[PDB]
Parts: sequence; structure tokens; C-alpha cells
Amino acid sequence: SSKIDFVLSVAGGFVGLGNVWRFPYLCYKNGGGAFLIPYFIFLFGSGLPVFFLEIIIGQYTSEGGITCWEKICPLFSGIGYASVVIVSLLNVYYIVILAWATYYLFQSFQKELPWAHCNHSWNTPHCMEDTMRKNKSVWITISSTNFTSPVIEFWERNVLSLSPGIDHPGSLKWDLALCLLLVWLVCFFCIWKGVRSTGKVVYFTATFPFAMLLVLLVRGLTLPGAGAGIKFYLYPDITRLEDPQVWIDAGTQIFFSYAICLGAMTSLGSYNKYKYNSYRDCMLLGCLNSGTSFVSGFAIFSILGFMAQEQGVDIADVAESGPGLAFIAYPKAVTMMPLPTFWSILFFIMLLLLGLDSQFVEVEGQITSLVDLYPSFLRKGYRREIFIAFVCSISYLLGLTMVTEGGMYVFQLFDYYAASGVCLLWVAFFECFVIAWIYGGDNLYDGIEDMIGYRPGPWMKYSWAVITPVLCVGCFIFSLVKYVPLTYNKTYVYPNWAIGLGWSLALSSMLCVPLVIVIRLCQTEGPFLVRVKYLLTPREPNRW
Ligand SMILES: CC(C)CCC[C@@H](C)[C@H]1CC[C@H]2[C@@H]3CC=C4C[C@@H](O)CC[C@]4(C)[C@H]3CC[C@]12C
Ligand SMILES: CC(C)CCC[C@@H](C)[C@H]1CC[C@H]2[C@@H]3CC=C4C[C@@H](O)CC[C@]4(C)[C@H]3CC[C@]12C
Ligand SMILES: CC(C)CCC[C@@H](C)[C@H]1CC[C@H]2[C@@H]3CC=C4C[C@@H](O)CC[C@]4(C)[C@H]3CC[C@]12C
Ligand SMILES: CC(C)CCC[C@@H](C)[C@H]1CC[C@H]2[C@@H]3CC=C4C[C@@H](O)CC[C@]4(C)[C@H]3CC[C@]12C
Ligand SMILES: CC(C)CCC[C@@H](C)[C@H]1CC[C@H]2[C@@H]3CC=C4C[C@@H](O)CC[C@]4(C)[C@H]3CC[C@]12C
Ligand SMILES: [Cl-]
Ligand code: NA
Repeated sequence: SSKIDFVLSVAGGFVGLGNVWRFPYLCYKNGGGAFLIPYFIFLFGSGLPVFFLEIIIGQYTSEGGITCWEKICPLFSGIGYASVVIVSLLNVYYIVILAWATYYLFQSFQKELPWAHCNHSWNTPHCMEDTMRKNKSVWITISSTNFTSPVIEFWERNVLSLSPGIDHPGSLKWDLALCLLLVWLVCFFCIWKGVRSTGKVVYFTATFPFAMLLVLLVRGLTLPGAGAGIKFYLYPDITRLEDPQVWIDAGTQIFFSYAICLGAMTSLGSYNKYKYNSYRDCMLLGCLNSGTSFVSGFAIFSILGFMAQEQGVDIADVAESGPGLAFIAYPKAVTMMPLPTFWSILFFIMLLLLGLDSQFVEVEGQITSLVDLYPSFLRKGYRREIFIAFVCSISYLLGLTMVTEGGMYVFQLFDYYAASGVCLLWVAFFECFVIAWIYGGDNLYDGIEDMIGYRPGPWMKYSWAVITPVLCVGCFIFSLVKYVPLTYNKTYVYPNWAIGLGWSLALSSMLCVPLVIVIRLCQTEGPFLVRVKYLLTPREPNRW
């Protein structure tokens, strides 16, 4: 029957740019092995339980993020508002990764891939072919004067034209701005047309990324130096765990790949029927998502090991410890691959297919949720379409700050602060806090038992009550006690203003929870304690 195999292909995609592009870069920046220990702890202690929580709240209440929270606990409706703010910021920068992929795809159509060789305008006199780096280039006859990879030069110089600092915004790169518009135009048209159902080709869309990843994985494993990369990736370095960043990055990557804390999962749960075994699906899909990231990591690290031994440099220093590692490692593998142009086109098409799907869903979700806040006004037939255009246009302009020559720096701030980090922990802690301690985890378990058919094991409630709170709060405090500034590629120190601006992006979402609480307390009438009590009590969430 293969009912199980059918649902995964049809349900929420278990691959995204977070698997292919966010996970490898965060791992690498944090050491290969160490990152994995907090990552798996978070996956089982917070990630999977929160994922299931969001799906079931949505299923129990039959409502999306903003409205579901109001039913479960009225005073905590701010969690839904915060999720919308986080989604709005994510949509602005997630599409920038796609604009880079589109640029690489246009570049790919040439007979010779630009990143493959070094005789080009962007290339510095330092750049040397990687085969040459080991052979007579590095401290052999003339000592290596900081020689660099053609692929790295293409990314930093042709694609990014990286400025010295966020302080120099530089010129708007017209080519990346046009690529961003193309990605945005596709997004608007698919959302406006309402092209959300692709029953016949959903299979190709699901299979294509996995097939491409398998080819990349085989290429890497067959590449000399793969074992060293796999060891770097697999073997943990404990000293790293003593740093707050590895924990925050690992736990948050779990939250990122899962789309938890964005209000997407509550909405997906709402679509599910009341009597559905969502618990089985959440476990399968969450494990598959994490499994994809874990396996993709083998591919990328085997290539990094190869690059490290060709160049003759440490695996840690071979490629960027920043967003853009995928743009260096995977393109290099393609060059090694026979018929490179063909593989490059496929990889960037895959990157595009994974990202676009996610972006369409996220932007539709943002727009729908925003329309729902004021439905009568925004349900006029023209007005919804105008709203979609407005959201797409405003997000495109903000994205323009990131397609400038100093825009990579702005992108790193957005990736670190806007939809990841303390903001995700804050929303997750609150979702777990309210369900576990206000609504009552056991009370939810009565409802889950009715919906799923069987009472769930003690793991979900313990995670909501203790493990997720302790992991989220502990990581937040640890980061503050041992504070380390965001640094781009390990060598760039962000100005103090930039860190404050990044904090504001994190804070805007975070502040929504306390601010709404205050608004609710004021609006309700009565003695303070009575107000709090009424606001705490659930508004008929069973909806039988
Ligand atoms: C998300 C939106 C609404 C608010 C945040 C926008 C931030 C992240 C973006 C938008 C414009 C960007 C700025 C663009 C131009 C400048 C002036 C320059 O001399 C220093 C960099 C600086 C100051 C950038 C910092 C990052 C920046 C402020
Ligand atoms: C805004 C809508 C119409 C989409 C526009 C897309 C077009 C006009 C943009 C987006 C990506 C751009 C390309 C990006 C890469 C290259 C390869 C380079 O060696 C020559 C320029 C060229 C060929 C650019 C030409 C203009 C371009 C194709
Ligand atoms: C609706 C609102 C948020 C749109 C805001 C668009 C802003 C964030 C984007 C769009 C166009 C961008 C500008 C394009 C060109 C320049 C000239 C350059 O010498 C300084 C940076 C600057 C000034 C960019 C700053 C960021 C910028 C102003
Ligand atoms: C929502 C509640 C918990 C407020 C939390 C605010 C805390 C966690 C945030 C908000 C603003 C942040 C500060 C913003 C700017 C700077 C200057 C620089 O030296 C980095 C640290 C520091 C000092 C940040 C530390 C953490 C910070 C103080
Ligand atoms: C409870 C009912 C009345 C809904 C109230 C929603 C209000 C209180 C919430 C929802 C969205 C929230 C806003 C979302 C955007 C931002 C980010 C930054 O620019 C300042 C805070 C601010 C402005 C928030 C303030 C509080 C806010 C306006
Ligand atoms: Cl992940
Ligand atoms: Na994706």
C-alpha cells in the first residue's frame, strides 16, 4: 500500500535550504563534531516535541498561529504575533540565498564554469589553481603569499564584490538585484495565481533533491581527502561545547529546519483532521529532515576534506566559516564531476526548487495570517492581490540592503538574529511554558489521546515542561554570561551599531509577547488578579 511513503512526499517537505545550506555552514563555523552533540540533544529534547506541539495545537483548535494561542491561553496571543514578525524578517533574507543560486545558474550556462578556473577579471594575482597550490605554489620555491581558491574568489568577488565592512554598503549590485526581482516575481505570481497544488509533479519535486544529493554524496566520498572531512565532521571537540555559540546555533538550526516558531506548523495542523495520528508523521518527518541534513553534511565535508588536501590547508580554513559555504563546496564538487556544466545547472535548479517551495509557503502564510487579523477589509478581491504585491515589494527593497557590496554582512546579521537565535528560543520557551504550565500538559495529553487514539508516552510532556524550558533559558543566559560578538568568517568584527541593530531584529519579535500581555491586561476590566485569571483561562479550545 505504501501509505507511509505517500504521505511524506505529499506532506510538508523534509528538505529545504536549511538542510542543504544552513546546517553545513553552522556546523563548520562551530567545528564539525562538537556541533552535533547539542544538535541531537535539541532535536530530541526540544525540536521534535515542539514540532509535535505546534501541529497538535493547530489540530485541536483547528486554527492558525495568532488565533490558536488566543484559545489556549488568551494572555499569550503575543506568541502568534511574534511568529509573524519572525516570518516577515525571514522572508526578506531567505530569498537572497535564492538570488545567489539564480545568479550561479545563469553563470552555469557557459561552456566553462567561471569558478573552475583562475584567468578572469575578478581573480586576484593571489588566486592559483588548486592543483597548483600543492604543486610548487605553497612554500616551495617562492613562499606562498596567501594564495586562494578560484571558487572562493568567484564567490567573494564576482558574486558578492564583498566590501571591507557593513560600514561600506558599496554600490547596489545590479545583477543580483535583478536576480532578486526574478525570484520575487515568481513568488508573487505563484501566490497571486494561487498555484499551490501540483499533484502530478510533486513526486519529481520531492525526488529531484534527493537524487542530486546522492550524486553529490557519491562524488565526495570518492574524492581523495574525504575521510579527513568525515572525521572532522564526525569527531567531537569538547572544548567547543564550553562555548555558548555552538549550543545556540545547533539548537536553533533544529528550530529553523523545522519551521517551528513561525506559525507554519500550527496552520498545517489545522488542515489535518481532528482524529489523525499526527504523532507518527511528526516523528517520521522530523527525523527525515534531520537525517537529510546529517547526510548532506557528509557530502559537503568530504568535499571540504578534498579541498583541504588539494590546497594543503586545514579543513577549518579551507572554505568560508559563514553563509556561502555551500556556494563554495558544492560548486567545486561539480567541477570534479564529469560533464560539469550539466551538474551545475542541476544543483542550482535543485537549490532553487527547494527554496522557492519554502518561500512560497512562507509568504502565503504570512499574507494569509496578516489578512486574517483584519479580514473584512482585506478580503475585497482587489485588495488581497494589492496586499500580496505590497508585501513582496517591501521585502524586495529590504533585500536590496543585502544585495549591495556590503550586503553579505547584513545577511549574516539577519541569519544570526532575525529568525534565529534568542528569538527562536524565546518563542519556543513560551510555547512550551504556556502549554506545560498554564494549559497543562496532561490536559493537552487528554486531547492528544482523543485525537491520535493512543495516549502518548511521557517524553512529550517532560520536554515541554522541563527540557525545552531549561535548554532555551539556559542557552540564553549562557550566551549573555559568556558573550561573544558575531564575527563574519572569523575575521570580521561587527561595529557596535550593527550588533545593536541585530539585537533590534531579535527584539522586535521577542517584545511582541510581553507587549501584548500589557495590552491584554489594560483592555480587560477588573482587579489585576481577576484580569490575569480570565486572561489565563482557555477559551473553549476543544471545539467539539
Ligand atoms: C528590517 C528593517 C525594517 C529594519 C532594519 C534594516 C537594517 C537591517 C538595514 C536596512 C538599511 C541598512 C543600512 C544600509 C546603509 C547603511 C549606511 C552605511 O553608512 C552603514 C551601513 C548601513 C547603516 C546599513 C545597516 C543595515 C541596515 C540598517
Ligand atoms: C527582472 C526580471 C525581468 C528578470 C531579469 C533577469 C535578467 C535580466 C538578469 C538576472 C540575472 C542576470 C545575469 C546574471 C549573470 C550573468 C552572467 C554574466 O557573465 C553576464 C551577465 C549575466 C547574463 C546577467 C544578465 C542579466 C540577468 C540575466
Ligand atoms: C519600504 C522600504 C523599507 C524600502 C527600503 C529600501 C532600502 C532599505 C534599500 C533599497 C535601495 C537601497 C539603496 C540603493 C543605493 C544606495 C546608494 C549607496 O551609495 C548607499 C546605499 C544605498 C542608499 C542603498 C541603501 C539601502 C536601500 C535604500
Ligand atoms: C527581552 C528582554 C529579556 C530584554 C533582553 C535584552 C538583552 C538580552 C539584549 C538586548 C540588547 C542587547 C545589547 C545590544 C548591544 C550591545 C552592545 C555590545 O557590547 C554587544 C552586547 C550588547 C550589550 C547587547 C547585549 C544583550 C542585550 C542587552
Ligand atoms: C491585542 C490586540 C489588540 C492586538 C495587539 C497587537 C499589538 C499589541 C502587537 C502586534 C504586533 C506588534 C508589533 C510588531 C512590530 C513591532 C516591531 C518594532 O517596530 C516595535 C514593536 C512592534 C511595533 C510591535 C508592537 C506590538 C504589536 C503592535
Ligand atoms: Cl536541520
Ligand atoms: Na528550504
